[PDB]
Amino acid sequence: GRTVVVLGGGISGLAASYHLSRAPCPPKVVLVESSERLGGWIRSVRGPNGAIFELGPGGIRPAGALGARTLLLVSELGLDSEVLPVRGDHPAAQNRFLYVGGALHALPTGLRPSPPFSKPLFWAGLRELTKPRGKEPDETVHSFAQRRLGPEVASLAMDSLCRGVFAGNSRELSIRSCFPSLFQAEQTHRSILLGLLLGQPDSALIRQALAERWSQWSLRGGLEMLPQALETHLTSRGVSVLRGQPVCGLSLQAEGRWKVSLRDSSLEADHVISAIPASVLSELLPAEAAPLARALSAITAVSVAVVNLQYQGAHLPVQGFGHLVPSSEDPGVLGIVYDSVAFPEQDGSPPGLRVTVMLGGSWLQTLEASGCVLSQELFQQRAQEAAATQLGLKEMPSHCLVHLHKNCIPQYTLGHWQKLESARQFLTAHRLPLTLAGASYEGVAVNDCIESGRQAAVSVLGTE
Ligand SMILES: Cc1cc2nc3c(=O)[nH]c(=O)nc-3n(C[C@H](O)[C@H](O)[C@H](O)COP(=O)(O)OP(=O)(O)OC[C@H]3O[C@@H](n4cnc5c(N)ncnc54)[C@H](O)[C@@H]3O)c2cc1C
Ligand SMILES: O=C(O)c1cc(Oc2ccc(C(F)(F)F)cc2Cl)ccc1[N+](=O)[O-]
Repeated sequence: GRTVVVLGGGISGLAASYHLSRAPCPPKVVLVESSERLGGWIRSVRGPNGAIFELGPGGIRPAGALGARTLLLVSELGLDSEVLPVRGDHPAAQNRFLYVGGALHALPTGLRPSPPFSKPLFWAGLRELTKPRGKEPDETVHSFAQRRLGPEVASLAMDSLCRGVFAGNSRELSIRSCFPSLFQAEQTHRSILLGLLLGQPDSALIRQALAERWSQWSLRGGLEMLPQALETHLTSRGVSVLRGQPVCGLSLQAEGRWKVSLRDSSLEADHVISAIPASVLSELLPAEAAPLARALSAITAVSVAVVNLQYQGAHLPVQGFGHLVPSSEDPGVLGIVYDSVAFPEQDGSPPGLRVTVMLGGSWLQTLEASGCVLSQELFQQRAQEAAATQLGLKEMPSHCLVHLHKNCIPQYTLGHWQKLESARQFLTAHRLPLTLAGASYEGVAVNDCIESGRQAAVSVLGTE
């Protein structure tokens, strides 16, 4: 007798529906997805020769309690046979690079001046402990990193790191919202290094991932198998999924029920879990909820072009996960991922070398805001020049895939904590049967989006 609608069929929406429907005494769950497919940015292409090309995340890092919570989900979905781990005894696990000064340079692990840093990194760690503590509520990743680590580390490492995780600009991103652990470390223990030196579910898959030290894992038919398995389960349990059915409007009525408004249809939800972009939810809210909508509309997302390239009979200069490209090296190219190093099983046959070029940054930000045309060709040449320049691959790619993802990665810029705090004070102040979830709020990683989903699910079952 209690209906919960879930908006968005991304991984957050999917996870929420999954936990809701698995409760001992489950409400009626309806999943509402605006596109033809579930899975949101998690999407995979099974090319001609049998190779997988990832269009979003290519694999997932299992480390952390969240890492472990996702491997459990995977066990529960009986996907174990299908898992492709990358084990601690491989280069794809023990090697991330930087393209700096026309060369790839290896980032250290824990073991002498390493290019492109002039001095040993031991020295920055030093002044790190002795350094004061920022007294502001928030701070940009650049400001933070620069202050505690020095100009070199900030301009190269943190700059790249923000690009690799958020496809974003570290002079924009909040250190509080982007690296909450680094931020609490510093705040709590007056020092990043200390807070780290001053510090989990279980199952067979996890024990194995702990033992073999998996640095990441993916699925054999591609990551999309995850949302695929999830959807199969929802549908089994009799959860109701509506594709190609965008939500147009939300509004409350009597008895405090929600009227979800479809194109030419409607649903009454007792509760609503929003797992769609915050900027979208914003446009769906009744003027009753202006101050919340203002908060939501303040959360924006960058775009990303993904270009997959496959080269027949080519080889890389190095073996690693991939490399990052600092903004000072290239505004448009964020990094390249060597998918074959990690997942040779997905190379097809005849097997071919696969890399994935991530395009974005200010290059693409300004093109979006221009009269210019965002052609496939434009992204193709960029990607190819990058592989040719940065990887010495001057062969024509035997295969090529180009995808522009508009507004796909939420940017947690300065003041983000406040936006969240405001949305959350409005919601509770007025006791709205609405829960928030997904990448717009408390993390963009798939691991985060899932926990995001589970927490919204749990909190919704708490209410009844
Ligand atoms: C190329 C790239 C690489 C990435 N790599 C990694 C990585 O490897 N590791 C990692 O952890 N994370 C990675 N991510 C980030 C991560 O994939 C995303 O943050 C996460 O998948 C987003 O999930 P979500 O459910 O929060 O949002 P989304 O996946 O965007 O889902 C939201 C859904 O809501 C739907 N929707 C919108 N409006 C409506 C409406 N009105 N009615 C009904 N439905 C609606 C949309 O169609 C969409 O499907 C990557 C992202 C990108 C794109
Ligand atoms: O660490 C990374 O996240 C890393 C990401 C790379 O590719 C991306 C994947 C995803 C995104 C995303 F999701 F932010 F768009 C950006 C980039 Cl550059 C390439 C290399 C690395 N790395 O550590 O060597």
